[PDB]
Amino acid sequence: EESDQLLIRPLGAGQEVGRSCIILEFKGRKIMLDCGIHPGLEGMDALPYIDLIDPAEIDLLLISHFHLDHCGALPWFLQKTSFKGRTFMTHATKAIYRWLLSDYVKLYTETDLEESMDKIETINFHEVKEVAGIKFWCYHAGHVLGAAMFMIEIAGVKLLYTGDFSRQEDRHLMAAEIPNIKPDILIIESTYGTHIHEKREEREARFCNTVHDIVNRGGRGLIPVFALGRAQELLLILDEYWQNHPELHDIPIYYASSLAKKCMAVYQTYVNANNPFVFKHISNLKSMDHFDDIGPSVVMASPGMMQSGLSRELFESWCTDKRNGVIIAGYCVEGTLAKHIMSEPEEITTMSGQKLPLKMSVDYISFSAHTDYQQTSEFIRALKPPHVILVHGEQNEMARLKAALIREYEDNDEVHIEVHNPRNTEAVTLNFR
Ligand SMILES: [Zn+2]
Ligand SMILES: [Zn+2]
Ligand SMILES: [Zn+2]
Ligand SMILES: [Zn+2]
Repeated sequence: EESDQLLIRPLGAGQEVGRSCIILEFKGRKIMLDCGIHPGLEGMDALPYIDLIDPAEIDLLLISHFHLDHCGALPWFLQKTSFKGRTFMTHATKAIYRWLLSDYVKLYTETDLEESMDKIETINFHEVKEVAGIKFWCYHAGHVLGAAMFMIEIAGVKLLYTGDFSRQEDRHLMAAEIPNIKPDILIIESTYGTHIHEKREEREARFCNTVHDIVNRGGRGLIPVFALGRAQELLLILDEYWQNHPELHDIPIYYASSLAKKCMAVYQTYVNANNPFVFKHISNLKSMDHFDDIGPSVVMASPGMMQSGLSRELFESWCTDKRNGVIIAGYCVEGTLAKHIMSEPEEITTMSGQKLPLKMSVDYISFSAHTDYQQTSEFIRALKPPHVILVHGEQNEMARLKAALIREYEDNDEVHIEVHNPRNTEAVTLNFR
């Protein structure tokens, strides 16, 4: 009566948000889940601790979605490394992939990015694929277009990895599915910890009212967002709000990003995963040089964290006027300017090194689309995994989620469950007969 030991260990996103990269080890098989970069770090430190292993022993690599913290390091791993296994991702994911990293570059060069394309295989949702002795398939994760939750089976043992997911339907995205096939192990995100913020209807109303308030008092409203993802949802909301308020029809809304033309084009190519994306009050803006910053307006510009680029340029030219305002709609990662601002600093530092007073208003209305405790608990209750591994949340939020889940099952339902809280590099060991 033998027993096989399964090993799970994060090289990134272990007790943190950023650079997701988790290694699975079972019966001679080695799997890597995601391969992104930490938005709050730079250089080689923004990468996961891949040095703890050698890329030549990794049979399979699965990427959940196109966000940089999940695939930002892929080109590097596929070119400048000794990796020779197979890599898979959703069709939409790969599509939106080539157009996201490029905008990010302007680690790896646009050449390294192209040399990657051919090393990445695609997979449809609900379709079994097999590599080495590994069977895998994916379910819709909600969150962003093409996002997936990968189920993996090896020797009868099943593990579901959620990547980032949302159980609440968007204005254009479907809610994550709850698989009927029960996993032995669940690796799940913990971004929001146990925090349960306003409902969608409330968040949208507050978002519109804040934007309205800013332009009404004569200010410019800045909304940092990466080219594709949540930005598309915000645009639908704004265009619709403007349509219902003609007094705003003379106030321009701009969608600014490099190649924003293909961003919408390629994005609509996958309507499968009236055309609302035919905006009547929004226009594309290529860069600061094509912008006549004349009067009040609203500008949605990347990068989402204002670490640099246009959103940062705009913020720097607008932060000293009380009439202006910025709305942060995404999860703020440590080390990020967007995160810092929300501290109410008296002044900020220009990329040049200048010091400017922060007078423009700063509002945080989250549209990052991650599950919350209620969704996560319901998710876990339906799947009933004996083992749960948390992997994409700040230390304290993750700790709170873990204690809440343990309390819910051990104390309340008086049922046995095991929740793991691995730090980067820390391994989790499980034995299957
Ligand atoms: Zn994400
Ligand atoms: Zn993420
Ligand atoms: Zn009105
Ligand atoms: Zn127990």
